[PDB]
Amino acid sequence: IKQGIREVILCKDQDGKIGLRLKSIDNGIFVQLVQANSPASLVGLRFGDQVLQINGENCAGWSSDKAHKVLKQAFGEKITMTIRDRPFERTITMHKDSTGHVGFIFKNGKITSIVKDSSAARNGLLTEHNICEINGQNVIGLKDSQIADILSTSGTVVTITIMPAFIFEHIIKRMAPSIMKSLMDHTIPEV
Repeated sequence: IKQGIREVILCKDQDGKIGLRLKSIDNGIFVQLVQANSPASLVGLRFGDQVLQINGENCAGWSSDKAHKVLKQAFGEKITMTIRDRPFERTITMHKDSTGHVGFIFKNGKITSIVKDSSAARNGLLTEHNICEINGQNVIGLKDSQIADILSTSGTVVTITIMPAFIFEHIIKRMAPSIMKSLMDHTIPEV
């Protein structure tokens, strides 16, 4: 999680899309969805990012409807956003044991117990937290088995980005669980 605010400059693709759904949370506006191979993914927008400004207008107190409406009426060529990086999330670094374990159990992407004497224990991994990313790859909507796969195939250092479940459940409300699987950008980012 970066250490403050950043400007991103966006360009609507040939279809007039940027690849973003936005959600109103606590009178802010947050990224609910970044579509793979969209403008929003290329400029590096992430699930859980806060949008402070759009073309230098403040998002404070906007409905999710009005943020979507504002995006629809921009002059395409150039859209500026002011982003606060994943404010509801934290990142935790862990080291696998010789058995290739970090030392937790999860269900539907939600950590449910921490294994005693593990790197997860030693690093204060919390339960009731949804897994948002692993080694910087978004894993939201993947099956549990595929998250377990990504962890199997990671090297011995594992970085997990987590979010309190209450907050996660409030952000994804009114997103189809199959759009989560289908269209949430799970790619490693491009250089």
